[PDB]
Amino acid sequence: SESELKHYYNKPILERKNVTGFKYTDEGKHYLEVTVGQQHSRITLLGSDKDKFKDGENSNIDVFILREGDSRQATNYSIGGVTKSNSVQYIDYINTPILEIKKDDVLKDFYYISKEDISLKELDYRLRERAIKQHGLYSNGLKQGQITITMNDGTTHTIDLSQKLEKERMGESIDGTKINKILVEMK
Repeated sequence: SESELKHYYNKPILERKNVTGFKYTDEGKHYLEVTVGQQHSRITLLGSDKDKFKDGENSNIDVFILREGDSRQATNYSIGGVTKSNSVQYIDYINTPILEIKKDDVLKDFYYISKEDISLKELDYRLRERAIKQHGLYSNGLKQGQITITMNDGTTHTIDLSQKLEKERMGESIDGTKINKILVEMK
């Protein structure tokens, strides 16, 4: 649905880097607790992201939190969006791949990478944020389309815009230094 999709991607984001999270298991479910400042949060680990991190304390990790439900409880319940912070300190962006936004009618620009390890959850969200804010995505019936992220080795990561990023993928991450270009087509 247009409004239910525009609603989801208009939700605020809690993004913090260089934090510490505690991983554990509860009933076959794997979680990662993260408490930054006063906001307490529990991240759900699925498919991929669950094995990437070890049980117990995990230091030097970055977090991209988005509350799934609409319930107004204090704690944040998010899925995926956990990556490893950069191995070194960069004072500038690491990579600035080309970003095309075709409402097919093309607009040139770049996507600014500040992370070695970036989760699909972040890209998916940040790209659609831009599409909605400035190109009327999920407004006036404009709901179809596809995101194509091309790497230096030629592999591509495709994300259908007619639906929310499938959960099992929110935990995946890609080498932010190898991203060649990003294409956002709406139709």
